[PDB]
Amino acid sequence: GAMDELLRRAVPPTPAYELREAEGQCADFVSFYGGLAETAQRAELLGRLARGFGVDHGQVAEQSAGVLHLRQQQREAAVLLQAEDRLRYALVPRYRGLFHHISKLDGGVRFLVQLRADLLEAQALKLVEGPDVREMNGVLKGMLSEWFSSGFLNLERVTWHSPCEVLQKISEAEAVHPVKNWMDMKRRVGPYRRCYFFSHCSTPGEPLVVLHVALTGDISSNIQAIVKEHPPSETEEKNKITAAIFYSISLTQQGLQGVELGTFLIKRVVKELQREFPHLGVFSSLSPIPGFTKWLLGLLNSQTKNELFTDSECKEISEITGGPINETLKLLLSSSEWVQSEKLVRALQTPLMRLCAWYLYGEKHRGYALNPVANFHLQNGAVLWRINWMADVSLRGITGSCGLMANYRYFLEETGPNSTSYLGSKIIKASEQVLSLVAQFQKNS
Amino acid sequence: GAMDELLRRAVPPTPAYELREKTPAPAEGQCADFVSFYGGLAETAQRAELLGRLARGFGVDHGQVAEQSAGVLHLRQQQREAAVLLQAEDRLRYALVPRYRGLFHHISKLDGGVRFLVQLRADLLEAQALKLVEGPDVREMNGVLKGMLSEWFSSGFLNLERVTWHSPCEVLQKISEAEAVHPVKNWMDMKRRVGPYRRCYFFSHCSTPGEPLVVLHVALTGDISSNIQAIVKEHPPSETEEKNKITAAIFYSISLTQQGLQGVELGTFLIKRVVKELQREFPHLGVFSSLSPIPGFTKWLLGLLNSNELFTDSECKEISEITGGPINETLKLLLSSSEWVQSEKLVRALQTPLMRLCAWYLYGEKHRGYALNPVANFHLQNGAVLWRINWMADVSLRGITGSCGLMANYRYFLEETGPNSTSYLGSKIIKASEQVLSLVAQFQKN
Amino acid sequence: GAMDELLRRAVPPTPAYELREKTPAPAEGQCADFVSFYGGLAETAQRAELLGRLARGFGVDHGQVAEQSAGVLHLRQQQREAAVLLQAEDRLRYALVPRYRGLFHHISKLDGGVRFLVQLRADLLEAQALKLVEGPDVREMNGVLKGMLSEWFSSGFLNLERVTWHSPCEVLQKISEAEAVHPVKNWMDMKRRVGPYRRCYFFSHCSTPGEPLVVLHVALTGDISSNIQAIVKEHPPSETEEKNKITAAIFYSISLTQQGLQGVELGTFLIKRVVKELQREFPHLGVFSSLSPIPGFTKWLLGLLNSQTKEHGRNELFTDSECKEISEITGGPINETLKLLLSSSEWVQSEKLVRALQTPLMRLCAWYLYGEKHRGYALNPVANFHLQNGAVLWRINWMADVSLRGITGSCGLMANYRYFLEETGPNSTSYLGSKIIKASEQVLSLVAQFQKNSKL
Amino acid sequence: GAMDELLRRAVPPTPAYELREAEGQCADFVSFYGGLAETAQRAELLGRLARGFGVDHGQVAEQSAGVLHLRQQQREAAVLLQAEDRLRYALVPRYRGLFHHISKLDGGVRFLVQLRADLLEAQALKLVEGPDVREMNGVLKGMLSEWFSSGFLNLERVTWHSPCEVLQKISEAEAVHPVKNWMDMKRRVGPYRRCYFFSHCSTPGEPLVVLHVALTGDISSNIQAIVKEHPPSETEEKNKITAAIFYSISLTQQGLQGVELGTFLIKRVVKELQREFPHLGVFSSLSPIPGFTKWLLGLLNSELFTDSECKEISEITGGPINETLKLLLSSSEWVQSEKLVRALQTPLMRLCAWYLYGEKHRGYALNPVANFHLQNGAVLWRINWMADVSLRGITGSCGLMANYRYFLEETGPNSTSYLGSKIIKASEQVLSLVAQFQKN
Ligand SMILES: CC(C)(COP(=O)(O)OP(=O)(O)O)[C@@H](O)C(=O)NCCC(N)=O
Ligand SMILES: CC(C)(COP(=O)(O)OP(=O)(O)O)[C@@H](O)C(=O)NCCC(N)=O
Repeated sequence: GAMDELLRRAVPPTPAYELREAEGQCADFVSFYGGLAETAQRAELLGRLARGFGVDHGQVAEQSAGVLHLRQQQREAAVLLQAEDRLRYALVPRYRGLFHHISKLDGGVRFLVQLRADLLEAQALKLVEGPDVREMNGVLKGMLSEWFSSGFLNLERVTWHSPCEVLQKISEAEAVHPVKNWMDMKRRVGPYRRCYFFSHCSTPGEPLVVLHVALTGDISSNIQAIVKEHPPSETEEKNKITAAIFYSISLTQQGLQGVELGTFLIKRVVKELQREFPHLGVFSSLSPIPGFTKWLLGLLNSQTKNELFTDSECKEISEITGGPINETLKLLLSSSEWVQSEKLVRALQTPLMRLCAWYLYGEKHRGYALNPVANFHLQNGAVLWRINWMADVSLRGITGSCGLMANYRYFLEETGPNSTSYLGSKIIKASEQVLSLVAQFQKNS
Repeated sequence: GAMDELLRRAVPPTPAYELREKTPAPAEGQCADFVSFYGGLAETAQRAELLGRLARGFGVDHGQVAEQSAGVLHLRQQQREAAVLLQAEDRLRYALVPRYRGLFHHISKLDGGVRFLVQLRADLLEAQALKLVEGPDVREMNGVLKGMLSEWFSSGFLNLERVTWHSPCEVLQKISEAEAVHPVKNWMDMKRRVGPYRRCYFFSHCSTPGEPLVVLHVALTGDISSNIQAIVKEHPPSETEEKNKITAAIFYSISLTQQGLQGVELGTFLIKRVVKELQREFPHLGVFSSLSPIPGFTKWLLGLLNSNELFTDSECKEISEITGGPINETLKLLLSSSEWVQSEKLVRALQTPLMRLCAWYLYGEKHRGYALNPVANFHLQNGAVLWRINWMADVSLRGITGSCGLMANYRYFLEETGPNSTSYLGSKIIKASEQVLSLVAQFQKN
Repeated sequence: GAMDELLRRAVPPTPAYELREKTPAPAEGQCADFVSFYGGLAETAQRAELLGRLARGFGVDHGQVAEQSAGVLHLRQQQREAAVLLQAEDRLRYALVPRYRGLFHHISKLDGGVRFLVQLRADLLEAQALKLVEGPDVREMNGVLKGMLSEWFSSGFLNLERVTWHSPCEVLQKISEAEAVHPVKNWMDMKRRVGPYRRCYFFSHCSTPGEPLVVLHVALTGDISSNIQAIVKEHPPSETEEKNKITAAIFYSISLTQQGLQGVELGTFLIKRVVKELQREFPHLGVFSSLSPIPGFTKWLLGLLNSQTKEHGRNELFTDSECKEISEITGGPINETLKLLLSSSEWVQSEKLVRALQTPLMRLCAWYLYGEKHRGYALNPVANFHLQNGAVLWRINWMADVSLRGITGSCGLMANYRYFLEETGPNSTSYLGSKIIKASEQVLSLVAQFQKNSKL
Repeated sequence: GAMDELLRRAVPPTPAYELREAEGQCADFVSFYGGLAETAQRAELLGRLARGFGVDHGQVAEQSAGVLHLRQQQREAAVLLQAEDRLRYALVPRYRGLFHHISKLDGGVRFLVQLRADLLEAQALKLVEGPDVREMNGVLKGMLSEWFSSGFLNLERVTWHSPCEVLQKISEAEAVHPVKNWMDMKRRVGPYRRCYFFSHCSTPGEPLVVLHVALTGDISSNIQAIVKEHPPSETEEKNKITAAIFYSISLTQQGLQGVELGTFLIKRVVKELQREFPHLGVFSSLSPIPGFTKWLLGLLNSELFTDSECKEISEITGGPINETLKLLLSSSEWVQSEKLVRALQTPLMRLCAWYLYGEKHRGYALNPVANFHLQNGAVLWRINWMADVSLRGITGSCGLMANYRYFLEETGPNSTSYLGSKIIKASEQVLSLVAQFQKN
């Protein structure tokens, strides 16, 4: 009814072609979109926009034919090149014109970053579907990747000398591990810790992406050991800083996904630590495995009459849970109770670790590694270096991935080709420990 | 010879399509090599040839395009799902993006890249203006670079810095040097231009703050100014600005500092941003206009004075009675001399027709239907009204020569700037004052 | 004991007189040695003895004084030229400046000197308040140090820094720690105190900017506030300060950070400077007052509730009708009754009792501020401070502070010291020179009520 | 009529004694003093204030007697000490009360710094005389030395990145050598040059005292060599910076004289240069000799010249010695007559050596610039012939510039010896010229 009437007067028409080289129309769109409360409403609006205001498939098809018409006679660089530009133009979707103008308005880029986050949330919630939303997504992503391309991001460091607004924002959008009080946030940014972020050169002190670093002795195999420490406060001694551990890495603005913000922050933070500590050569993460429990629980099925446990392993389990294997585990593995029963913990060490190794290494989504965190560190050329048993005993941790945390190591002089091998050939570089667990798993499935 | 070699190992290769949203690792290295090399090239002619080599060899892949075009066509003959058609359309759109965009994009991320890219554009515009590189390929490459530079130098990427006497000397020296409309006389003068009743601003890129890109000088006044000398040659009583006696704001000088950014931006945001900026200090300030020169006027007159009507018989009889000679040999001489101004008798008689002639030159004379005069175009683009033509407005040697001492008033009406811009850009329409329209109507006689 | 030694090689020697306006070279070294040593002394009693040693041995040269006095006298017997008389007078004036002034002056120039000297004063005041150092010499030395410190902490030597949420955490932690009137509850609270409708300022020495000396908290309001809880326990709608709804400015906390600077300054500039500062942002803002506590009140009441008992149940502080009432509420005598429940902070629970205790307590408090004196200068320190600055003892507030701290210290009473921008100068003179207090009709009324029925 | 009427209602009376521990009266004084245009008017006002509002010589005499009355019976530390404080009080002049209060008002200390400069100028111009102005001077000086002691001054460095307001102020109150254009001021603060100043910690970027430094190869013997150079601009190479030469040292605020602002600027500037250039151990000034011409001319009234020297002079000037030289030595013409220059080399240099070394004002060294560097423990190290050819230079000190050297490990005792014992440390070159002069 309404919704459509706005779209038609807000989205400018596609200029003929010539006159391609609507200011007071944009404010009409932003004003309206802001006026909608429910996400469901923003979904229908973005959905209808994406549908009715894409390319003109007719003209695209016409200009395409016009290019082939010209390659049969091969005439001048000049006239062939215009036939190509006419096609390039027909391919420019109609909503791109709307975004392009909005961006050149006041609260412009801020609004578009926001809008995309609204679209990303509606996509994952299955409120918007089809291929017209997937296109609009990429268009916004492309536009955002040019305004937020590394060269325009300042690397800022967080300390206790930083503004309170910054510490609050860093703890608030902290999308990994909660902080318990101010008493703690002082420790988190204090000695033996590094908290770096990225801000746009336009808007400083406004964090886009946030990274947390633990300056340590060896590669950490536990998160509680970092979060719940009382780092001496005997000012950093360089002698005992041998490993840089990445423990929290989160986006503050969901609108900026797939813009490689994360990747560059790690890259830039390394060159920083390298400058400060010239005798530091061990760079690794202590990352979670989100979706592992959901994968395992899901797999505890069924009519694929899928064996994930040896004879010896199954008998031991059931003589600790009072019933069959599949129904008992399905119940308690989603309720975090199983941890206080130490017989069931020691029992579940070897198989879980082995299935976990497989979950990261063997399981694929388009051949890239289902686990999005795994894809992230591997894209960057990291090595799936070590799997750590009961490394995260916290509620989200236990029910999220049965307490399992993974170590993704960064070997500086081999990140570049590891990125290529991973992206080009779909290869995962894994340590002898991980390959052994994958080897164990190969004995049964 | 070797120029060719660098290009083939420096211009990053077009990635697969699936790996299109992900930067490959060697991109950082490959770019620095290009920057290193282009930097190493001293004489421009080499830079010009290399740019030619780039536009030719590293544009759109013509084979992949024709293929994907048949792709989209072969699918529309068998009405396939939108799911499929969009996919085939997208690969064609990606296949249409030229290879040099990757080079430019990957150079932007570098330690001094955006600066470098600006300097590169400057060379490409020079290489063209010196017929050193002709061709649609260089033309294609120019437009792609401009577009990229347009997003990196858009309002929201620029700071509005103010110059005062509290500003460092380094800064004042930069503004004096980059001064393009009316050169600064002495230091005692520079102090006046940033003092009481005068505001001086510049826009800097957020990434390189302090390095100016555009200098705007503003005169705070009681009316719409009509004489340039009346601004620069005024020493006020130094008494801190009487806020009450400020009716309007006049823009008397606008300088683009970097030739690399020629008409990438729009212009409006240079103005309307300085306006809000001023308004904060002077809430009740509501009148805004420029006091612009008319470069290209005197030349356009002399160019035409080769035959034509232009003057009345009564004016023809008069000029000659003042001078002593014919008219079409007379005017020709004293106009292309800057000496005619000395005879007040002559200054007065020349007034009516020159004003009339000028009024046509701005409003009637077009270049692809977009106003022949560059200054006019600029203000017209932004939505300014061709408000008033001024007689003996600039009596400096530079003014008399370039535009027979005439200066136009481009008046910005905060409220009507949007529609006025549309009218001018879309429909090629000029909003002009009654004072201007009157003179055009007078010209329309002969 | 080796204390003596350091003093004789650390306190710079009095220069000639001709070389009086020129610093000698070893002065820098000699001072650093004194700072080094005094710093090295851990237990206070040592610092107290060393200060005693200094005041005694390094004051005025009593020999040189008596000599120059005879000098000025021996010349006035023979009416010599002004040229000569002034010269002899000046040497006597110089001969009267004690030796420890040179020490203090030469320490001031040092890398951390003024800070050090403040801390030194704090010790000298402590050493006196603990009868650790008695005598006119320490009294002389105290007065000389105060005077020196008065010129270094004089408005024009202080910065006015503002605390907001953009300020560093280091700064917010310093303000939380140095909080002296109403302790800050939690961090979510600290954000509120420097947020919309609240201003937080401090004065720092120009030389050490960022190191605060005095924290002023301000509540931007629609009227003159009367309840402390109504300030701190308010969460506004966060909507950027509606400029229009701000009638007045209230000072709810004032904290002196360094005990070394106790009453060297005046106070006037602390207020009036924050005032001009505020006024710039809110031109049409014209009402100013503090919402101060009354520390030392409840104790003063209980103190009298002992020595000021009387015959057949009644006493000097209450009426018979009030005496009959309180006891009817409680169940017991009165002068044993009040004594107990007042020194408990539990009386507040009975609304019956809260109401009856009102009229007399307000009356008693009004005397305590306006009638009760200490060397004729108002017994209450907070009162003195605001009175000094030229503030009017504007209004006494009932159940103003219902916190456990408030009820204990001053039975939930809080006074309003109102600053009238215009009359601050005369009001200050009146208070300082003539020991006069400008008070509201609301206050004067209550004093007159106290006078009608209390010989004390 | 007025003047006196104001003073009486503005200057508060001296409180009895007890009540010693008038805010709206001060503004009445500052408002009025500002209202006066002529310096001549400010002189009469400061003169009358100084006269009628000093000490009460009566009470001073009375309290003095009361101290001697107490030492005949020697009673308690307590009661003797009060008799001393009562005397200390009577000695406090009445105008000190006015200044003390003014200082605690807004544009306070700024106003007092200004007022003293008005008094210093009126004193030197002989508008105000007597001993009551000399006392008021010292009072103001004492009050100023406590608000301006080293501890409260920030050391600021001037470069081309500095505000225009700063460069202008540095060139404007440049009280030694004029700068010709902006083109020059860039060079003056540019490479191989150091321009440092002092600002109060209250008012930053507001210069009180200004010092100029030339980063050089050896101790400079000419000012034109520094002022009129074109320092390479090939950014500083540390290898060729062996000597730090102080060439301009001037006060911007005349109100702050004798407050040792100068000394502490050098002391602090040294510790800075020492930090930046650890291989730098040669510190010296290239200072003028103001008042030398005036001394010499004065002395030609009416033998400072040997037989051989007099005959040579007169056979170059057309008349007697005293009247001829008196005329041309004050007109800077004598420089373009090279016969008269070479003639006047040896005697001038010798008389000049004496002027700095031998001539004394209270035994300290008449030349105030000489007293300055010597107070600091500097050595009168070298006299330089025709080192300042500029107009002020020639007519000021017949082109003579002197080198005051700073030997770092012996400045401390040289300061003591100079101040305590009135000794001047001079190099063998200077002692030789003094020796030459001793034959006269
Ligand atoms: C880094 C995160 C926040 C997203 O980064 P993003 O900027 O979207 O990466 P990219 O896809 O843009 O390259 C996320 O995907 C992730 O990997 N989070 C946890 C990683 C960890 N804790 O080690
Ligand atoms: C430095 C001058 C300007 C006065 O300084 P001042 O602040 O009075 O020194 P002080 O007596 O306060 O220590 C002056 O006495 C002087 O020495 N001038 C020239 C010195 C030089 N050019 O090297």
